[PDB]
Amino acid sequence: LLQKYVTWDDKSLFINGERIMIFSGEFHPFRLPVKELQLDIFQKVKALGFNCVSFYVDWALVEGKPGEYRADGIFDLEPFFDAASEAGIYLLARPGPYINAESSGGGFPGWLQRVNGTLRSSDKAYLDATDNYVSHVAATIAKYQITNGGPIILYQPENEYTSGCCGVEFPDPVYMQYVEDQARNAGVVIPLINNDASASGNNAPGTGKGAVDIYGHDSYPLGFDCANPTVWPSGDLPTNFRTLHLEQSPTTPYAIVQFQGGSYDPWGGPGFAACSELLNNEFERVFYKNDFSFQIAIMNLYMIFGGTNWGNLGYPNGYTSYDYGSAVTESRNITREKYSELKLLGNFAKVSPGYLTASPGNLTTSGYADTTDLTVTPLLGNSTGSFFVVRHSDYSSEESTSYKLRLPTSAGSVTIPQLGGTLTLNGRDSKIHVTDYNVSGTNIIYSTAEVFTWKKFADGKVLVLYGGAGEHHELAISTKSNVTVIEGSESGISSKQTSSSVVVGWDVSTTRRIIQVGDLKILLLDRNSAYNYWVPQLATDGTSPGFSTPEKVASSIIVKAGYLVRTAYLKGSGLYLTADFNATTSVEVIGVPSTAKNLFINGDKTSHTVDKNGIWSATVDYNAPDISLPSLKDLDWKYVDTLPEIQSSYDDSLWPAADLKQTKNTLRSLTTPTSLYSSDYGFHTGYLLYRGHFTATGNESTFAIDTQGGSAFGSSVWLNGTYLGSWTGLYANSDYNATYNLPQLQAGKTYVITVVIDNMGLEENWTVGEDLMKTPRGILNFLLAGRPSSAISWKLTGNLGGEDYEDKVRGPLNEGGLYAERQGFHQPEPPSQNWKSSSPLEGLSEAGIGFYSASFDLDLPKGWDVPLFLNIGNSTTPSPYRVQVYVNGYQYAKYISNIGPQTSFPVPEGILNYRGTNWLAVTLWALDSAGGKLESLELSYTTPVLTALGEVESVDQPKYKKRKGAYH
Ligand SMILES: *[C@@H]1O[C@H](CO)[C@@H](O[C@@H]2O[C@H](CO)[C@@H](O[C@@H]3O[C@H](CO[C@H]4O[C@H](CO[C@H]5O[C@H](CO)[C@@H](O)[C@H](O)[C@@H]5O[C@H]5O[C@H](CO)[C@@H](O)[C@H](O)[C@@H]5O)[C@@H](O)[C@H](O[C@H]5O[C@H](CO)[C@@H](O)[C@H](O)[C@@H]5O)[C@@H]4O)[C@@H](O)[C@H](O[C@H]4O[C@H](CO)[C@@H](O)[C@H](O)[C@@H]4O[C@H]4O[C@H](CO)[C@@H](O)[C@H](O)[C@@H]4O[C@H]4O[C@H](CO)[C@@H](O)[C@H](O)[C@@H]4O)[C@@H]3O)[C@H](O)[C@H]2NC(C)=O)[C@H](O)[C@H]1NC(C)=O
Ligand SMILES: *[C@@H]1O[C@H](CO)[C@@H](O[C@@H]2O[C@H](CO)[C@@H](O[C@@H]3O[C@H](CO[C@H]4O[C@H](CO)[C@@H](O)[C@H](O[C@H]5O[C@H](CO)[C@@H](O)[C@H](O)[C@@H]5O)[C@@H]4O)[C@@H](O)[C@H](O[C@H]4O[C@H](CO)[C@@H](O)[C@H](O)[C@@H]4O[C@H]4O[C@H](CO)[C@@H](O)[C@H](O)[C@@H]4O[C@H]4O[C@H](CO)[C@@H](O)[C@H](O)[C@@H]4O)[C@@H]3O)[C@H](O)[C@H]2NC(C)=O)[C@H](O)[C@H]1NC(C)=O
Ligand SMILES: *[C@@H]1O[C@H](CO)[C@@H](O[C@@H]2O[C@H](CO)[C@@H](O[C@@H]3O[C@H](CO)[C@@H](O)[C@H](O[C@H]4O[C@H](CO)[C@@H](O)[C@H](O)[C@@H]4O[C@H]4O[C@H](CO)[C@@H](O)[C@H](O)[C@@H]4O[C@H]4O[C@H](CO)[C@@H](O)[C@H](O)[C@@H]4O)[C@@H]3O)[C@H](O)[C@H]2NC(C)=O)[C@H](O)[C@H]1NC(C)=O
Ligand SMILES: OC[C@H]1O[C@@H](O[C@@H]2[C@H](O)[C@@H](O)[C@H](O[C@H]3[C@H](O)[C@@H](O)[C@@H](O)O[C@@H]3CO)O[C@@H]2CO)[C@H](O)[C@@H](O)[C@H]1O
Ligand SMILES: *[C@@H]1O[C@H](CO)[C@@H](O)[C@H](O)[C@H]1NC(C)=O
Ligand SMILES: *[C@@H]1O[C@H](CO)[C@@H](O)[C@H](O)[C@H]1NC(C)=O
Ligand SMILES: *[C@@H]1O[C@H](CO)[C@@H](O)[C@H](O)[C@H]1NC(C)=O
Ligand SMILES: *[C@@H]1O[C@H](CO)[C@@H](O)[C@H](O)[C@H]1NC(C)=O
Ligand SMILES: *[C@@H]1O[C@H](CO)[C@@H](O)[C@H](O)[C@H]1NC(C)=O
Ligand SMILES: *[C@@H]1O[C@H](CO)[C@@H](O)[C@H](O)[C@H]1NC(C)=O
Repeated sequence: LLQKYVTWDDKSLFINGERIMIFSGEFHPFRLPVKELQLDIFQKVKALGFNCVSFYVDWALVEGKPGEYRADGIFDLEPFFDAASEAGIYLLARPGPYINAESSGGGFPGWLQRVNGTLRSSDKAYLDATDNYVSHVAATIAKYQITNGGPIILYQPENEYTSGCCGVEFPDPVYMQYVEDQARNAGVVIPLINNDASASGNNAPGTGKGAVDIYGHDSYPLGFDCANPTVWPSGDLPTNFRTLHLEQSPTTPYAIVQFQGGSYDPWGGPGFAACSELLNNEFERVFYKNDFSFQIAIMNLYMIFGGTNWGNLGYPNGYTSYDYGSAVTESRNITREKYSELKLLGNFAKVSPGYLTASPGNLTTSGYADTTDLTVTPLLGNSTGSFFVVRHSDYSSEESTSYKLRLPTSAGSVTIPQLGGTLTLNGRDSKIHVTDYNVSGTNIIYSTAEVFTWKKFADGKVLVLYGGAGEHHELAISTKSNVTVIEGSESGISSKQTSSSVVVGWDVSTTRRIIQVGDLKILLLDRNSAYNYWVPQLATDGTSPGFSTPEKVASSIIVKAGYLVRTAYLKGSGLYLTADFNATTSVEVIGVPSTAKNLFINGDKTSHTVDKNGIWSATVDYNAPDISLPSLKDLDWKYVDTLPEIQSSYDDSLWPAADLKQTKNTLRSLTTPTSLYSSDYGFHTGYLLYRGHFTATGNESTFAIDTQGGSAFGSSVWLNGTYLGSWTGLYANSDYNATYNLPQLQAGKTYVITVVIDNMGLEENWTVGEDLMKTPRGILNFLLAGRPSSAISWKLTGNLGGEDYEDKVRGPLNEGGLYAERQGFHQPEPPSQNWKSSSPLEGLSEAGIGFYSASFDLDLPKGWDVPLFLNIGNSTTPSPYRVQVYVNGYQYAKYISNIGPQTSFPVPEGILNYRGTNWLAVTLWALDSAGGKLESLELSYTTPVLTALGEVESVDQPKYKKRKGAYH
């Protein structure tokens, strides 16, 4: 419509007039705020065979103060976009304004709790509130569209606009049309795509006002039961997605904008390791090939890399880690087998244009395979090839199943295997068998083994096939030439030549075989060996791979290596590879250009040999250096009391008064004389402190109080210095009604009730009209028994300044309301020389909150990517306590001893300074009259990786500076 660079038809997108299958991964820049590591992820995604990344922008992080848009430094989208371009990865931009995303407010800033109108509706107050954010974020996106030479090809307005309640005329076409117009008015001309939470047809082309350009929906078919990772429940495998697609949006390519790539894990859950097991390689091969059986043309995996909910950006139900059990782990490693398996499918899609021009049929339990225990879904082409997706009919089956195929080809129907034996499907696996597969003019009549990749080089053609262990396979090629085995044993390889073809049968082996048929070389691999192959694009003009255009795909090389191959480029007589290694690694290059004489790996000339088939070989030795990490318990820990409020000398006269007679919160009307909702006073994040002043009569007995912080929150209450008690918290409770006995009080004396409340984050707003994001935080109800409720005059604080937030570098969410946070002591070089010496391992002897500070040095070597972890012990059932850890001012750990499950906290290079000084600030809150302490506190690492990554620059780490506006 509005530009010629990205168009579509009923089958696929076109980019500059060429069909492409968009295979994408979800990656959120605000969860990895280090620009060099963003590039690392993009390159790891490109190495899967993927061509796109989908991202959210978090409004809450970039407009913490209403009217002040700030997407600078660590929140700057421009280096993220340049890193996508450099990696050769297109982008799907999803700026919301509502994003959900397991984030605080679902993206909405806390100040939306004061908006007089329904969130995500036509109400003018809501739409006005979004205008400054969208005109800024969409203008930045506009500048980096493909129409302006950037990477961004598609735009998503809103997020899962799918269910309404409570008087909203859902779906509101005026609402969606306004949201789409905002983006258009900011210069966005690329196609708009939506993400219906289920396949319900909302906003599809043809629905009139508020229709998007391309209809997308989401799917998490296997669910989120991470505690039972081997259980695949009955009927969870979708079978009707093409049927629903033809009914709801037949004119647009079939698109799943969020397909399950992992799972969330709540406070108290089984842990993200368990989620990786549920959504593992078996899940991918069965569920993702099933999506291929519907001829999906835009597929985005949520998440490909999850990262971290640092600095309180997460929603209340989640904890610090957002690992998500995804293909790329929270610590950026690609060890999980699901990565290597996904790489096989991504590379298959990258070289198979006939996939998008075929004609999909219904699944069948007969006609293609000779057992009803198997299901085959055909994608049939006239001359462009056909595809046959095979799985067990009972998709959860772990049975080993023998079968024969009867397939249609351009040379007629064929019963496979022709030369004898049977095919095998071992349990939770699925195959894409191919017929009339075009390898640059050479016709593969059929292959039962799956295609990984193929290329045409100057000196011939190469095709790479694989199968699982124990399987027999067969292929046929249209040709007059015979077959010869050119590498590996001739055993288990049977052949037959006809007048117009050669048939070849083979058993899968751990040892590679290479056969040759005319100018085609065919590598015959087992799955586990195929995991070690890579297909980098080969740059001749520079060093960057470029986007996956048909030309740059065709000129790729095949590299057998280990952990990672990032790039390849040719320059003069040098073949340059960039790669990473986690072990001593044999490197083989196939398709070396004729002009190349020398092999360089990561800048360094590397000796190579050339075997009889023209394959260059080399070795990269892995010899890890001594990684020396300091013992955190032995540091020079300085302590300060971070709850001075409970001492009688404390003067709170500069605190904001909690004296508002009316709330601006439309969701929940006041049940106290004044509002004690934190967001009414601009406080949306971290720990909240309330102080209630009263004069005693002498007859007081009890104080009852309803506190609300969200799932797994806690609160503690003191009367002057006297500890009344705590709600220690449960995932099940987002609020709690406590009743405390007071000590005997003195007539006419003044007292202060101090209340500490853990704000776990603001709720999401999934159902339009329910306004759940407005769920307040703080005190809902109180009663000083026998006294009118107006007896207590309340003051409060959250982060210092509230919406006039102090740390513009680290963003509006990072810090909360504790004394030591308000003073800025969590930053590098706090004024701690004369503070008491005490360690968090010594801890507290009564209920309270202590603040601990120490520095340490790292001297880790260059050229090594070393994932570092911060560990808090939990070997025995603990007393109830809560811990935050700030690393160079960035909150990178939130720990609740009694709820869990996280004890291991990754912290990226860039936040940590690998050749320099680092600062740890630790708050320790004992919700127990006997106090508490850490069992252990350790810094650890996992496998160092010899890496091609450039220098990781430290992010801005503003040091401590005295604050004018503090209560002091
Ligand atoms: C450097 O980077 C590298 C990446 O570039 C990285 O390599 C990767 O490492 C990861 C692990 O970190 C690998 O992923 C695991 O792979 C395991 C091995 O299975 C795979 O490989 C075999 C063939 O290879 C083997 O055999 C040779 C010897 O012949 C050895 O050289 C190999 O080391 C390997 O041997 C191991 O496994 C044997 C048993 O299989 C053992 O006898 C032996 O002692 C070794 O432990 C294939 O046959 C496998 O295919 C079969 O199984 C898969 C998966 O189940 C099926 O899908 C397939 O159809 C075949 O049947 C397979 O490819 C896996 O065992 C391991 O599996 C599990 O963990 C994941 C979670 O991570 C789960 O999804 C999965 O369900 C499995 O869960 C079990 O294990 C975990 C504990 O780890 C439990 O939580 C869970 O409860 C469950 O345990 C229970 O069930 C099991 C039943 O059999 C059994 O363990 C117990 O009975 C138990 O009760 C996982 O997938 C990855 O493949 C590597 N990738 C590459 C490219 O190499 C390397 O680590 C990095 N290095 C460093 C130093 O950092
Ligand atoms: C790629 O990225 C991944 C994400 O970043 C990353 O995975 C994370 O890795 C860290 C570090 O390894 C994990 O933290 C550790 O978890 C250990 C417990 O989990 C284990 O328990 C089960 C074993 O049956 C399994 O569930 C689990 O395996 C599963 O998960 C694997 C992924 O990790 C997966 O591959 C498997 O297939 C499977 O699904 C796993 O085995 C935990 O033990 C460990 O804590 C110890 O180590 C810390 C660091 O040194 C110490 O500070 C800490 O105190 C613990 O050490 C002490 O306790 C141990 C108890 O046995 C002893 O072994 C130690 O020697 C030590 O002993 C002292 O203390 C004892 C009391 O505790 C006492 O008894 C002793 O006398 C002594 O005083 C740590 O928490 C994290 O969970 C992973 N995160 C996720 C999301 O998976 C992965 O590693 C990356 N890979 C690479 C190569 O980079
Ligand atoms: C340090 O080590 C200590 C000692 O081991 C660790 O302490 C243990 O920590 C466990 C995790 O917090 C804790 O188990 C939990 O205990 C409560 C008991 O009431 C229970 O609610 C928990 O189970 C639910 O919640 C978790 C998530 O927090 C879910 O993963 C789980 O499936 C359960 O979910 C159900 O309840 C939720 C409400 O909270 C619902 O949202 C959810 O949908 C689901 O609801 C269905 O089932 C309910 C009935 O079960 C029903 O009411 C509802 O209608 C639905 O049908 C979990 O068992 C241990 O008790 C605790 N042990 C000790 C000795 O203290 C500590 O965590 C470790 N610390 C660290 C840092 O790792
Ligand atoms: O990363 C998590 C992922 O969750 C996805 O939603 C999940 C299911 O797809 C969705 O059908 C289900 O819908 C729930 C809703 O989440 C709850 O608010 C509940 O009260 O009402 C609905 C019941 O049908 O929610 C699942 C998550 O638990 C999101 O679509 C996706 O964007 C992610 O957030
Ligand atoms: C193929 O599509 C539908 C799936 O809804 C199936 O029920 C039917 O047998 C086939 N369609 C027709 C028109 O026969
Ligand atoms: C096979 O691919 C070549 C490009 O290498 C193309 O010109 C030819 O038309 C293709 N043939 C078919 C039948 O798709
Ligand atoms: C093809 O190769 C086979 C097995 O190596 C051989 O026996 C046969 O004679 C060859 N075909 C022709 C036509 O020569
Ligand atoms: C309680 O604290 C206040 C000031 O915070 C102080 O003035 C008052 O005297 C204290 N009450 C008692 C009984 O000591
Ligand atoms: C919102 O203000 C409108 C007037 O603009 C008024 O009708 C309504 O009572 C107000 N409600 C709340 C909860 O603020
Ligand atoms: C606390 O009491 C209030 C007011 O009666 C009630 O509505 C709320 O549900 C209670 N909270 C819990 C967690 O039961």
